[PDB]
Formats: sequence, C-alpha cells, structure tokens
Amino acid sequence: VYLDRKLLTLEDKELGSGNFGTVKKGYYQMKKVVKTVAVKILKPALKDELLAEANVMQQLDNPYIVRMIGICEAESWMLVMEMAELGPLNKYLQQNRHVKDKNIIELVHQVSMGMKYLEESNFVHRDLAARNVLLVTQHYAKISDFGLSKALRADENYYKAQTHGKWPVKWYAPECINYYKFSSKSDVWSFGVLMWEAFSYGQKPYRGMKGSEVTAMLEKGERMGCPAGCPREMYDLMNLCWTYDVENRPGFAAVELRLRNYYYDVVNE
Ligand SMILES: Cn1cc(-c2cccc(-c3cnc(N)c(C(=O)N[C@H]4[C@@H]5C[C@@H]6C[C@H]4C[C@@](O)(C6)C5)n3)c2)cn1
Repeated sequence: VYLDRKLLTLEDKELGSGNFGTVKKGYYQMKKVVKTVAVKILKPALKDELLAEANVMQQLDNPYIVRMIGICEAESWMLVMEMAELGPLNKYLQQNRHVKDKNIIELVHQVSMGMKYLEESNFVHRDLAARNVLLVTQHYAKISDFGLSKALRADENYYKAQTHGKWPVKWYAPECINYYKFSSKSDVWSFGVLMWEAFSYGQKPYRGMKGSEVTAMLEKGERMGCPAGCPREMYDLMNLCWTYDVENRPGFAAVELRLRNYYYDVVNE
C-alpha cells in the first residue's frame, strides 16, 4: 500500500503534464525483476484526493483497469501505477490514423469489459473519456483516472454530487447535468461518447460548442453523426448508449455482450 522510496527509481523525462501535476516513467524494484511504472506526482485538499483515489484503485482487480502499485511520500506525494506505454487513446489515434476498425472495435470492447467489472463492483467512474483510456499495446487498453470515482452505498444505485465543480459536460449524461445523479448508466452514456471519439480518431466531440449548447442539442433529440468509416452496428450502439431515459438505457452487461458478438463476427474473415 505504501511504497519504499529506496526501491523507486524515477526518470527525468516527463511523459505528460497538467493541473493534476506531471506523470513520469519509473522503475519499482520487486522481489526479483524491476517493473516499469507510471508515477503521478502531485504538484491539504490535494492530498485527500490522491489518497481517496488510491483507496478506490486498491479495491479494483481487472485486466482492463490500470492497477495501483502503491503510494509514496517524498518531496511530493506520488501515486505509482502500472505503465501504459502507448499513452492516451485519443492522442494515440490522432497520430496513427491507419488503425483499422477491427482494431478500434477490439479496444472499445476491452473498455466495455473493464466498465462491466466496475459496474459489477458498484463503482461509478464519472470521468470516462478517450483521454482516460491508456494503451499498453495497440491491442490492449486500460481504463485510468479514478480521481472522480465513487464506491456506491450498498443501498443506493447512484451517487449524488453536492458541488458543481469543473465538469467535462460533453461526456456527461442528462441526469448528471440536471439532477447531479451519477450511476453506472451515466458511465454508459460517457462510453457512447468514448466510442464516437475512438472511431473519430481522437477528434473532440461536439466541436465548437459550449456545454449549454450541447445540452440544448440533446434536449431536441439530436445526437452526433456517424464517423467516417464507422460500421453501422457500432453507431447504433453509440445511439443506444445516448438514450435520454436512464431506465431504458442499457447497462454494461448488455453493452459488452453487444460488443463481444459483433467483434467475433467481424473476425474470422
Ligand atoms: C496528459 N498526457 C499523459 C500522457 C502519457 C504519456 C505516456 C504515458 C502515460 C501513462 C502511462 N501509464 C499510466 N498508468 C498513466 C496514468 O495513469 N496517467 C494518469 C491518467 C489520469 C490523469 C493523470 C495521469 C495522466 C492522464 O493523462 C490524466 C491519464 N499514464 C501518459 C500524455 N499526455
């Protein structure tokens, strides 16, 4: 849970920077082999957000979710995680526009498998976006960023946000905007936007639109168009994820099964 600074070796090259801080490559010396790791180095309120994130990550074990190695207190607070070398899905596809639909279907399916586990475990992610899916290889994706994530109470099936902070509104379902209600079916809406992103090769969704204009668009029943080259069955699945009414919107068991069948039917040719 708490790592040993002596055994942690960081490299001076920053992989990515932001408001959260920087991410760096490092090596953690285990029992025999050393393991390459990604280290989130936070630059009072900041400490509790990473501890809470760490406590969430510790509870989750799945091939399609980035694992936490532990936390370390040095000059800065550090969250040590499995390294996803190829980095964010959106930036990867922006720089590799020859990746084929069969490969994108595979990647989003792997995300549907990770979210299904999360749904089974009664965790809501609350920040599912192409920028938060990381590539271990071109054929292996992992969900990351659990800083907004909540373990649901054993008697409730949603989480009610009190504070309206800086929200990525374009990934958020209608009930998140109007009632601040976050459930696994809200993540399903975000997964729909993640699919559009994946098949649009890292294009921003609702481009040139403010968050209020998007809400108005969804309220008129309008939905983003089919990306160039995206198969019809995946776009139908996007639209199903963008079901306004939360009761008629599917959970990730249905979403993942839908993705599983179509992928195997696309393969074999
Ligand atoms: C921004 N950026 C990031 C890169 C970038 C480039 C190369 C590798 C990684 C990488 C590898 N293995 C990981 N486990 C994480 C990893 O867990 N990263 C977290 C996630 C959640 C927050 C904080 C932090 C960076 C973020 O992008 C946003 C993903 N990140 C990230 C390029 N640009």
